[PDB]
Amino acid sequence: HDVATVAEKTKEQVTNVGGAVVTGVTAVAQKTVEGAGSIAAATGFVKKD
Amino acid sequence: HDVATVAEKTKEQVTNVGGAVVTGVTAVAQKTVEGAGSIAAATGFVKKD
Amino acid sequence: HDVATVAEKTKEQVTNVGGAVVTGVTAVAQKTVEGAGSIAAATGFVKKD
Amino acid sequence: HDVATVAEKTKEQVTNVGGAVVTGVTAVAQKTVEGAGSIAAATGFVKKD
Amino acid sequence: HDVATVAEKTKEQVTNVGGAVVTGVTAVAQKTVEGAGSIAAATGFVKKD
Amino acid sequence: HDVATVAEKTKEQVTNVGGAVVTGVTAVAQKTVEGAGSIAAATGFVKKD
Repeated sequence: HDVATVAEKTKEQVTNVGGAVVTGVTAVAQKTVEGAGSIAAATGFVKKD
Repeated sequence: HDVATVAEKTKEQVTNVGGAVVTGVTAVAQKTVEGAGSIAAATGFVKKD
Repeated sequence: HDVATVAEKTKEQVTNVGGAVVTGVTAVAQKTVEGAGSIAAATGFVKKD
Repeated sequence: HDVATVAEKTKEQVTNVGGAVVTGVTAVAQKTVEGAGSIAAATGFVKKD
Repeated sequence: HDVATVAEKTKEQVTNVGGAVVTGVTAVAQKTVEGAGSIAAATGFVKKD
Repeated sequence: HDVATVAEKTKEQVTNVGGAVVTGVTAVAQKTVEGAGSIAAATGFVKKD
């Protein structure tokens, strides 16, 4: 509707609506993931039906 | 509806609505994850039906 | 509707609506992912029916 | 000289001599490291002159 | 000289002499490293003159 | 000299002499590394004069 990100003299700013936003550092190191229907290393992530 | 992030002379600011936002540092190191239907290392994450 | 990212003298800024945005550093290193219907290393990610 | 790792029916075993060995899980997440000549996140590590 | 790794019915075993061995999971996520002559994220690591 | 890795019914085993061996999972995600003569993300690593 009326979402807003208002400022001045900033560095970073985000306004997501209903999705996914990834803007940072990340590191994953699996070694073994078993089973079916398994999410292993998901960072920014939405999911429905 | 009327969500808002209002300031001045800032550094970081976020306004999520209904999703996922990741803006920080992260590190995961699994070694073994068993079973089915298992989420292993999820950082920003929503989930439904 | 009326989404907005308003500032001045900034460095980075994002306004997603309903999708996915990836603007950061990421590193994944799996070794073995088993099972069917498994998401292994998804960074910015939406999903429906 | 006469270093030795002797056993039976074991799982893990290591015999380092004078170096570095890393065989475990680790996770580091800095955010800001300042200064010169600084070691930030070192896991297995020797150092001389 | 007479270094040795002796066993039976094992899983993992290492015999380094004077170097570096990395056999484990690791994850590093810096964001900002300053200064000159700085080691940031070193896992298995020897160093001389 | 007389270095040795002796076992039976094993899974992994290493015998380095004087160098570097990397046999594991790793993930690094820098964002900014400053300065001169800086090692940023070194995993298996020896170094002299």
